[PDB]
Amino acid sequence: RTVARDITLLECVGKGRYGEVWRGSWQGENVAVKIFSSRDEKSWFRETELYNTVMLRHENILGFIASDMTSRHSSTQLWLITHYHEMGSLYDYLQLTTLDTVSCLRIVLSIASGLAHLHIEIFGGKPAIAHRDLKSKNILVKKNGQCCIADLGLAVMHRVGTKRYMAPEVLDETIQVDCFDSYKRVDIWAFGLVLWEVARRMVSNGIVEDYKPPFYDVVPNDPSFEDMRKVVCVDQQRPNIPNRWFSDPTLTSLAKLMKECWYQNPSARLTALRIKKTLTKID
Ligand SMILES: COc1cc(-c2cncc(-c3ccc(C4CCN(C)CC4)cc3)c2C)cc(OC)c1OC
Ligand SMILES: COc1cc(-c2cncc(-c3ccc(C4CCN(C)CC4)cc3)c2C)cc(OC)c1OC
Ligand SMILES: COc1cc(-c2cncc(-c3ccc(C4CCN(C)CC4)cc3)c2C)cc(OC)c1OC
Repeated sequence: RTVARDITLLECVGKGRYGEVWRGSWQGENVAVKIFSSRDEKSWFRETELYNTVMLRHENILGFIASDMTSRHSSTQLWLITHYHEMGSLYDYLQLTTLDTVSCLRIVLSIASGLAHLHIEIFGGKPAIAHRDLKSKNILVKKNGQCCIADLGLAVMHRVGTKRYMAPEVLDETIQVDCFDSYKRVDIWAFGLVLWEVARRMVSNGIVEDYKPPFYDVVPNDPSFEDMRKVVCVDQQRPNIPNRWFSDPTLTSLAKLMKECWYQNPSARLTALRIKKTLTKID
């Protein structure tokens, strides 16, 4: 039989230290192709090892298609091929868009749903998985208004995370590294930051905040590990909740939720399943 492997690369939709992401075509359908830098080969190996262990399938997890290694004259080429989401990243989308109550809740509940799916061990099933680099650039927006979580290159089953989103126990190096629940609690911290980024863009009473990344007001661009440790660990700062949120029942509830993802004590933080339940009871 014919195995039509050929993917056509059409347009570059992202370039970084990781490598590049392209919109490609396979058999008349868009696919996303991540081409890894030599610098980041371990991320390809880790995501490939995870998908060889468990074929995750969930509407809020970026859909796997293929992992390809191709021998070149003097190098190895590494591609990850996934579903393509033409609306792009949540980071991209929030710059560009304000939200209403329904669209804000649908975004955050879809992220919580993908995250709880990663975190839960299913017997018969899947191992429990922590993401370890959750952020708005690692979330894609789908046409149906839900999101999906991308990039399992740092994931752990039972490179460091983006410093802006690191939990206090990562920055102060107290994290219990032999305890898998520690990694779930680091993802919950990061989720709370994402929830804050999104909520800012939800309109209430004709008011909205401009898009800003977490801690925009207290650290530089490309903040150092020390910059983040001083804010998060030493001073114990948390993102600002604007007064205008307290006139809106949805934003009032989301402010409480994000506070319960940001406790200094990792074991006090809400679980992804508890976050889901709370979000289903808002509005
Ligand atoms: C090698 O590389 C790539 C291959 C493909 C691809 C193209 N046509 C057909 C296939 C196919 C799938 C599944 C079977 C099954 C059929 C049932 N039987 C009991 C076991 C075997 C056979 C063939 C594939 C996998 C796409 C790629 O990119 C999207 C590839 O490159 C990454
Ligand atoms: C990698 O990705 C894609 C692959 C394909 C594709 C191409 N040829 C053959 C297959 C296939 C056929 C049959 C079996 C099964 C069915 C019965 N079972 C009991 C055992 C064997 C598995 C696989 C597929 C899935 C299509 C895709 O899109 C339409 C793909 O996505 C881009
Ligand atoms: C985060 O991580 C990964 C993401 C993706 C991915 C999947 N669908 C779509 C995209 C995308 C498409 C289009 C735009 C822009 C371009 C045009 N316009 C200016 C606005 C929209 C942005 C982004 C991406 C980047 C794939 C990945 O792997 C294959 C990723 O790595 C795991």
